Amino acid sequence: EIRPTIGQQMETGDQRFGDLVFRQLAPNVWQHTSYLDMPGFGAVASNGLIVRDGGRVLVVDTAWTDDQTAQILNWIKQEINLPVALAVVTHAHQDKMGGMDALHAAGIATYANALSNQLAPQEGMVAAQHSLTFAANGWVEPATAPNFGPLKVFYPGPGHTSDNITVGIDGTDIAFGGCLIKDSKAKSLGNLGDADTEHYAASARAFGAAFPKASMIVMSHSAPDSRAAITHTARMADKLR
Ligand SMILES: OCc1ccc(-c2cccc(O)c2-c2nnn[nH]2)cc1
Ligand SMILES: [Ca+2]
Ligand SMILES: [Zn+2]
Ligand SMILES: [Zn+2]
Repeated sequence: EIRPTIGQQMETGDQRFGDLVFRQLAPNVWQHTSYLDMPGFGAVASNGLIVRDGGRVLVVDTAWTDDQTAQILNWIKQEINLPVALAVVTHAHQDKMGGMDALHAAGIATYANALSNQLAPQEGMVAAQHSLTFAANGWVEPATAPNFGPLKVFYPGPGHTSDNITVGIDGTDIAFGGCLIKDSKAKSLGNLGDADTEHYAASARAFGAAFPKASMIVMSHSAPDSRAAITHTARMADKLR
């Protein structure tokens, strides 16, 4: 088994597929996990989502690499055998956007915050092909998110990065905090190199208020948790202000 240095371990309910791990979270939602083997450190796990919406599939976040992302597409083909309509990527960092080329080669429409697309070159990423824009209260402008089905995109404010976005899964009790949210037992807020330490706490709380009835909080670097992930993240961030 892959025992990452950072990120959750493999537990019962997990399926190893190639270099990745998949975990079913709901009848129509799965978590993908991929690993970056860092020099002198070991593997760092990162999570995204796969959502079935009738006769199509929707993806949230790439894996760290193009090859790993192609493996996600192979898993979908094997296990679901439905086409991927679109992918939403949650900010311009390698764990979320490192595999854009694999999505594009597959002909999948990609979406990111306009700011993520603007930052992508400096961050060493390939931009998504479509830009999401947001209202003053953080909700996505619906005309920029056409045919998103159950994906409800929310920009909570600057936190882990200035561009980080979040996604609620309508028709479920799941919401995805990406890298903004850390689990309820987290020791740190992770890599703060690109973070907005002033606004982080309010952004974390804004994500909780946007999806007030989501009981299963999915995040990039821990297993799914309760709403205490939101509260605990915000309390850690209160110390940065
Ligand atoms: O404390 C656990 C932990 C520590 C570091 C990361 C991380 C690693 C590389 C790039 C990164 O952007 C990150 C990162 N993502 N979210 N927060 N830090 C992730 C999780
Ligand atoms: Ca690439
Ligand atoms: Zn990041
Ligand atoms: Zn991350």
